[PDB]
Amino acid sequence: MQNITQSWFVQGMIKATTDAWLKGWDERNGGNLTLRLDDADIAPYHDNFHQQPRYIPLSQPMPLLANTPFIVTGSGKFFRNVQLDPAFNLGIVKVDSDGAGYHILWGLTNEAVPTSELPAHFLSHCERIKATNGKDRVIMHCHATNLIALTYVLENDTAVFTRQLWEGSTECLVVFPDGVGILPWMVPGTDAIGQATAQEMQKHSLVLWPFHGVFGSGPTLDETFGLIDTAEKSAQVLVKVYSMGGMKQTISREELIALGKRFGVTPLASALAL
Amino acid sequence: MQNITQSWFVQGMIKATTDAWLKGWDERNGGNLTLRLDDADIAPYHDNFHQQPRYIPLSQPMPLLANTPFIVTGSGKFFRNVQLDPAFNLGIVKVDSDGAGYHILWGLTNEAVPTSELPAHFLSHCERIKATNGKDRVIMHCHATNLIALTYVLENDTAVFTRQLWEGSTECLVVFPDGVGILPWMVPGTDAIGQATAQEMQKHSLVLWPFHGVFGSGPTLDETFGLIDTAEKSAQVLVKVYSMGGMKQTISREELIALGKRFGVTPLASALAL
Amino acid sequence: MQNITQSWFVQGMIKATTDAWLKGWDERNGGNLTLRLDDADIAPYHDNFHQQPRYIPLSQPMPLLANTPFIVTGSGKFFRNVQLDPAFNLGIVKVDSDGAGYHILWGLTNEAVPTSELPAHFLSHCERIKATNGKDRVIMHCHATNLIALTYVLENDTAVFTRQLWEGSTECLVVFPDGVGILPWMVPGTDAIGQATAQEMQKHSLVLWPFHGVFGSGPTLDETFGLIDTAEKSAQVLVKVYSMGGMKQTISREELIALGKRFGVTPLASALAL
Amino acid sequence: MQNITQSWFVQGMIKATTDAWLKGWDERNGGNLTLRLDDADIAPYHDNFHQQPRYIPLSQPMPLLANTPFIVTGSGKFFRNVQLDPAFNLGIVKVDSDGAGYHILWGLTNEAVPTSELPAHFLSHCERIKATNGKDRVIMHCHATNLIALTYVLENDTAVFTRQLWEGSTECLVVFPDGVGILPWMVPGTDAIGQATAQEMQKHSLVLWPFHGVFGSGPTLDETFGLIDTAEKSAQVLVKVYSMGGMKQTISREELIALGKRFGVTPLASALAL
Amino acid sequence: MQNITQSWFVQGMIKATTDAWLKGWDERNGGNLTLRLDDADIAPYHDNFHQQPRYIPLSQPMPLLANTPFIVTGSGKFFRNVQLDPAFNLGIVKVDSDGAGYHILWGLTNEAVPTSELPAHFLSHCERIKATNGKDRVIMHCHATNLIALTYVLENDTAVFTRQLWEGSTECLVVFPDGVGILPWMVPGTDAIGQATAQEMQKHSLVLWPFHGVFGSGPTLDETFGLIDTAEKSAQVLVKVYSMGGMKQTISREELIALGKRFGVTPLASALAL
Amino acid sequence: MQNITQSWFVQGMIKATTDAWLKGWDERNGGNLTLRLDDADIAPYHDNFHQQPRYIPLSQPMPLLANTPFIVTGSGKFFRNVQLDPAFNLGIVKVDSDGAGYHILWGLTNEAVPTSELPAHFLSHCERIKATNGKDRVIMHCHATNLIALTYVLENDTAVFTRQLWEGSTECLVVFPDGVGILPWMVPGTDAIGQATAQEMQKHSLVLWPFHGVFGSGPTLDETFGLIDTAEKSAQVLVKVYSMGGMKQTISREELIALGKRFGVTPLASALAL
Amino acid sequence: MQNITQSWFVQGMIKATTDAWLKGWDERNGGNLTLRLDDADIAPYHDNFHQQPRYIPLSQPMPLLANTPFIVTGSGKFFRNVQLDPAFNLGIVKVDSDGAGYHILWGLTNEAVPTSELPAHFLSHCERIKATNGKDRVIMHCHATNLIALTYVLENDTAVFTRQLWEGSTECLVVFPDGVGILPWMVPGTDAIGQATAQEMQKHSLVLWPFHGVFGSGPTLDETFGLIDTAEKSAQVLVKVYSMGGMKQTISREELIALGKRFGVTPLASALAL
Ligand SMILES: [Fe+3]
Ligand SMILES: [Fe+3]
Ligand SMILES: [Fe+3]
Ligand SMILES: [Fe+3]
Ligand SMILES: [Fe+3]
Ligand SMILES: [Fe+3]
Ligand SMILES: [Fe+3]
Ligand SMILES: [Zn+2]
Ligand SMILES: [Zn+2]
Ligand SMILES: [Zn+2]
Ligand SMILES: [Zn+2]
Ligand SMILES: [Zn+2]
Ligand SMILES: [Zn+2]
Ligand SMILES: [Zn+2]
Repeated sequence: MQNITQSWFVQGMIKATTDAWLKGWDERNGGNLTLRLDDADIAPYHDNFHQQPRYIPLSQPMPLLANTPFIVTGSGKFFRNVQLDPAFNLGIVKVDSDGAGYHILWGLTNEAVPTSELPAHFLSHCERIKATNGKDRVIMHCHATNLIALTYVLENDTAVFTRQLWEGSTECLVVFPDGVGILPWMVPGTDAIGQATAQEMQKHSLVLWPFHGVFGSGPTLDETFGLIDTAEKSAQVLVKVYSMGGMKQTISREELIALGKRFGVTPLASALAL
Repeated sequence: MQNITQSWFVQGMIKATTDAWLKGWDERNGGNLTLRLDDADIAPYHDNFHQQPRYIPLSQPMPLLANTPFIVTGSGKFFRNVQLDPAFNLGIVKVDSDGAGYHILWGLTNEAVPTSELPAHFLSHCERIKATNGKDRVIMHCHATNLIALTYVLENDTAVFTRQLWEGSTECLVVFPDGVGILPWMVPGTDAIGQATAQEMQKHSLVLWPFHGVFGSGPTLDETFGLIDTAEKSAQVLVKVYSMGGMKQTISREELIALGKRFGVTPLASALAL
Repeated sequence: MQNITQSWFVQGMIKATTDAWLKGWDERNGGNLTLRLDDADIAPYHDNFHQQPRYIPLSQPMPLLANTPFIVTGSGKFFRNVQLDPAFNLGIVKVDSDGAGYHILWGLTNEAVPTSELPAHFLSHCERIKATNGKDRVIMHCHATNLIALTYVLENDTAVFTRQLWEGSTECLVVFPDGVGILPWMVPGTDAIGQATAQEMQKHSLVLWPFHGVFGSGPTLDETFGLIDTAEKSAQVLVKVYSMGGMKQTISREELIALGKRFGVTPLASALAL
Repeated sequence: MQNITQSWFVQGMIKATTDAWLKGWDERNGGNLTLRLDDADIAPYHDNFHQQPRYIPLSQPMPLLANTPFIVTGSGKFFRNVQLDPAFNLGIVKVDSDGAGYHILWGLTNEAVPTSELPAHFLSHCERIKATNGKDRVIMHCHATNLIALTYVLENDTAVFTRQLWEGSTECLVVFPDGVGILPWMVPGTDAIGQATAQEMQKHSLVLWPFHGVFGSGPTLDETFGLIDTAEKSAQVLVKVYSMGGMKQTISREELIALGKRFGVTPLASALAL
Repeated sequence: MQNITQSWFVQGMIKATTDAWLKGWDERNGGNLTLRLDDADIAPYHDNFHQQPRYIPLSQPMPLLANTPFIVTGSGKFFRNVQLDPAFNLGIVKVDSDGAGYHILWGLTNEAVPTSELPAHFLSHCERIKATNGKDRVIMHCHATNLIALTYVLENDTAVFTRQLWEGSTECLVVFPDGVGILPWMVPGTDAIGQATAQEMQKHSLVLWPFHGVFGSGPTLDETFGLIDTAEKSAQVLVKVYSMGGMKQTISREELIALGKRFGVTPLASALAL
Repeated sequence: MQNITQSWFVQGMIKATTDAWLKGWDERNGGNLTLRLDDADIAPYHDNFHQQPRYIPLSQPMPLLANTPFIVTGSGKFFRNVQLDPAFNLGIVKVDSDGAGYHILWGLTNEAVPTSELPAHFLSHCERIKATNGKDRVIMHCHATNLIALTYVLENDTAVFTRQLWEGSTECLVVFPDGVGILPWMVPGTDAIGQATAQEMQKHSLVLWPFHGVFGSGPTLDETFGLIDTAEKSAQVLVKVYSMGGMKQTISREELIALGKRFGVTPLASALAL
Repeated sequence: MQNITQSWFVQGMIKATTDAWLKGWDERNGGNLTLRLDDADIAPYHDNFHQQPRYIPLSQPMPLLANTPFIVTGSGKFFRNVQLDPAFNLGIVKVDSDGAGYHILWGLTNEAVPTSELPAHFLSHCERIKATNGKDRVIMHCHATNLIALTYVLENDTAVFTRQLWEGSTECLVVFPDGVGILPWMVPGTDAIGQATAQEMQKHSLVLWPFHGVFGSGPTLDETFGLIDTAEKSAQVLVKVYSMGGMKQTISREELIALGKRFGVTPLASALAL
């Protein structure tokens, strides 16, 4: 059938990129988003897919992702432009039967390498699928401004950074009890940064890249966007607070402890111990 | 009749949540809003309400609210999404004849506990109704950013905080002469925080939760939103001022005194005395 | 998930009713439309359905329709109004496990008998499902104006009426080779008219009710609407032609024969023989 | 409060005039519509009404309409223009305490006689209120094209005209069982035509003015518009039928009888007897 | 200043052409409209006008139109397209100081003869200005469909044609008491047809061109459009009536007489006498 | 005529208030705007004005403003709401023949004192008219955020404040060479603050109220808004600069001198001398 | 043909100015944008261009730009207003056959000097065309806020400023490896600043004007806007960082080196050496 642009998932992709562009998080082509779909999501639209789609092999096969469809932003595409031309800026792809590569069924442009960052996403989808028994479906990278700024002034240490972020808005502890993972700065678009981020994604829905940005995960687009927005709201508040000379008072350790108990979550111990 | 979504009060709910999302005050599901309606408001739409609505008993009955209808945001709902699907994100409810519980007449989703925060709102509506001879109709919680930030650097003291806020924009004294109430940080969603906020609401239209957010009241959605926006505008200005090294000059006590006299309001004495 | 109104099938229902209102075919509450859905269509929206939906038993069970979901216009609803309030004017229903009745999962108003015409539709869906090996999914009734007018002047005879309609636009023969079924006038909303229409639906995708309107079937909303529009376009042309004193020339029998052969359809013999 | 233009009843007025303009029924300033409101409808908008409104006395007081508010089209206003400037083209009025006259609370322009046709409407509202125990609230005049045309060729006789209209679409008998009232042509805007129409309105929801137009009544705007549209749809079909040389077959008397019995209405006897 | 497209008079031009395109009256480039403006209308927009505008001399000077501005449709422009590109399809022009020619201040395209029909319009504006003491400001030509059709079957005689049109809707007599002027068919775009139409415009706001269309005048765009629409509504009704075999009854002479008296107009005697 | 809401000046009022609300400058009812119109602007709309308008006398007559019309925001109105209901939130007024008072011709609500701040505006319009030979037409008050913040940290001295603002963006000197006037804090809405601001307006298009906001003037809405936006852009940059520890380098006096010479303006000497 | 406003390049101009206005970068008339087009871009619209266009000679001819068309913002035009009236605020121009001057084919207003800044743009287009073998087509000036602020606190030295900007977001090095050029403050609109900027444009796509703004270049509007937005995003982050007391850690020299190698760019040596 027609109107694929108005499908729930193309509409959701437009919402999340547009929202992020409006937040100031995705200058130029900075940012990427992919969403894991089910065959039944795309089946009504078969009509629209190439009879002979482009195939791109993967360097490390991912059999966990076999026969799995996704919608994704193209590499080099601007979040700002997605609402204006969804088909030019998004692609629907499907991993083949042994996960040795993927076919581009719909969307995007005719270049060599329209989805350069997709191998890195796939690696992280795998870890998140194992970590959550198949609940996580989204991987989102953006350049969340205050979170970036904090990476120049806070210790680049999971425990220290998580603790400040929890302190900066009450609900953070409940939204990311497992804390934010962190990496040293690394060269973007490399195997190493892909593998290293995926390893952090084993124990974190949210990972910081210092002097660059954030990488997050969730079961739905709303939940992923809302995770990033919550930590970035904290960061925004902390930037103000530090800029005014630092905390005179804050949430105390035993207050953070009682928060986790009431909401039934177990907070990252290292961050609590501070 | 049909078009309930276009009714004055569903349209007002969409306006206030949308406005607050755009201000940056309601990340994720952070925020709640309820508005007290009259039977005549909803009577034309009876057509649309469940013949057998869900009933939720209250832990402490509220006979002052007997047979009273309200429109409300669901728990877990995102302010951002209200404009996109008013019926999914809002509910119309009605307190039964002895105020022992409430029925969900319209809207929201099918979960256990679609309106978790409504008991706390009701407690505060009661106090505001007594405090204003029935003029206040709205209770609004949001995460007003600069007000949050100030809770890490200013003394958490009604008099001190009120005085800075009055100084930060001229008209604040006239808009909230009774000052802002404050509480210690407390675990959200608990009886204690509900009761404690309601007790502050006896003498304040506006109450701060440190490291979390604000809770405000008013006769209309515009007036409530406009109360919060005014104090948050002050806070925004103060964040700048403190960040530049503090006040070199400001509104003086006897200037604040003359302001209250000209506009016919009596300002919180403790705040004036500073 | 939210945005059920923007789902492909609610959007399709709005398109088809709106289009028909604009054609002049559905004055007041004249007209009905139902579309057979699959479980996977509505599964993403489960969120929105009543935990305790209304049950309406059927007078004659239909086990062929067991566990089958549909979207439908309410009885008494105006096609014109569907675009303005989809949820008030449409309902999603699901036939129970032995086809003894149906539950209203979503939409419509709180009256006794919100879907009076649904038993008649179901009977015809059954015949169309058997007749097409499960391809037909839509049943649509509207008051197609020129087709109505022709029922006062043409012989109320399948063969005669089909032949004029084929002659009135070239492509009609290919679109409905099996011809239009016809009934004597009967009292609307009765078992008899329901059963009699369903019996015509055994051999026809399109059935005339003299002095009243048309009843049609198809695999998609577009195809059903387009079937009715094609026969009503023919009728419109014939009204003009008869009004100008009748045909001086027309499509000849052996031309209609060659048409069926080229397009690979076998035309109703009785209509060809004229 | 503000947004009176978006109130349910101003929105309904815009819908009904716009719909009628699109049907081709209201050239120039041809047509008028008034809707009886309740005090509670306009009470939220008091804010917007003149402190010293214009008063227009009535020639014959109507105490049945005492203290009753209405929304109305201005005299000389074009249906086409209502959607473009609701406030210029509509007025809200209120009949005083002994029904000796009315005040214009809102809308319309500053001329002498902005609502020339309102006395005639009021007379008919009175009869319809008595005739329906207060259910009818709308009086609508438009120049329904095919109904006008039929007044040059059919006998200007209630029984004869009603019978043709019933025959021209099946559901007409059920929608107006009491038939259409008719008057001789009379000079428009006169007491006589006002009184004479009101007298027909004692026993008819729908009244024909030969060579001019129709005058109808109903409990809601949708129901009134839908009554006129149904009879005008019949007329449209009959114009076609007569233009093709007349009925070869039609609905028979005993078929019309069975229709009234099944739907529980008693049809105008004189029309049945034909 | 900017936004000239949103000025009242460009907006009015878009409304009237668009409305006429939707009525079916202006296929292709069939139709023309010009509106006489005042200097104060265009003065705020001076900003937008060519410093060196194109000058087109007139064959017969019109000193009555000296220094007078107008907005106009270009020759060869499609009514349908005006809403899509007002500036391409409309022009603002101004007659020079002794009425020997006109300058194109704004709009239209760069061809030889962008306003071919403007001399003919000007001649008719002159007569209408003299005839109405300066009240008429619009000249509008369109191909009103039923009025065209009637020119093949009715006597091409002012009195006969006026009388049928008055009979075809009650209010026609009041809207055009002076009747419709008529001409023999003539070759379009010629001096003769221009002069002959202007001479009819001495005593008529509305003039028929047989087998072609209508030419009308009024003080405002609404009033002119509404004059044409009223006579074309009559014609539409008469086409139906004649098509059904002619009038069985109609408005009688003494009824038409009483109509003119009540509304204070003196009807064309020749038409009354029939 | 109708469509007054779409007139150039109501549209301009909506643009300027909406723009200012979006900038964050007009919380609640904070802000006021008035624009001086000409009789010819409102003359086409006479149709819409009260036959008996409300009269409000002035305490000090202003014969310079005799017979002068203005469009204005109501007191207590929210800038945010103007786009939603222009007529509720704006008023058109006209000063009587000896400038002893004004009549409200259109718009606003029915209270005592719908335009409380208009006397103060009028006083300043007078001074600006004398100061610019009748070129200035707008007076605008808003709570420009960074300009407010700077009033707590910079010396409240015309010369010092002007100099920083010139330094903070290159073009400021050219946009306001005469500098910004300043007052001590004063109680708002008083004669004294009205008179004192008007006296500053003798030599300044822009005046600061410490701890409150700004008051500016210009020949058009765009030019006034653009003056305030330019100084507030400077302030925004300075807030950043001061917050980072102050200027390391800046525009030098002799650079500011050369700027004024090149653009042909004479800069406030006191500010240059610093 | 018509619809020139909807052409790809007028639509692109509206997008880029509107986006920049929304970013807060173009107060009042601050900013300019020009885009080099090809003859084939404008050829379909020839229809719309003046038969006798205004000619403006250049002071220094530019034969490299001979016969070259451009679309441009007018001098004195507000970025904010472009979306509201593209034709008033943009112009299409074409350089004559020996590059001695240019003709204004379309758009803009009738003043002396509608494009004051175009000579300066042309000089820079020339250098960018030589520098990139004809790939660059855009020159854009705006007042990027955080970049302006940084010019008061950072050393005004290409190497130092480039290095901070690279450090402030990872991808900056890849987006502008050649670094940002800088000039001393100079008087705007002068030959000297025009020539000096063009000389920087020999080796830089991006040039800072201290205390004023930025001047950038690119092959497309998106790429140019995205270059400025990227450096301004860095600046925004640095303002925060410096405001919080400076970097505790950052991207290291050998990390910046490895970045350039991986992406295949050679970074400005002077900036690397720091
Ligand atoms: Fe970790
Ligand atoms: Fe207190
Ligand atoms: Fe058959
Ligand atoms: Fe009767
Ligand atoms: Fe004549
Ligand atoms: Fe001064
Ligand atoms: Fe350089
Ligand atoms: Zn990145
Ligand atoms: Zn909260
Ligand atoms: Zn039917
Ligand atoms: Zn009428
Ligand atoms: Zn013509
Ligand atoms: Zn103020
Ligand atoms: Zn500049």
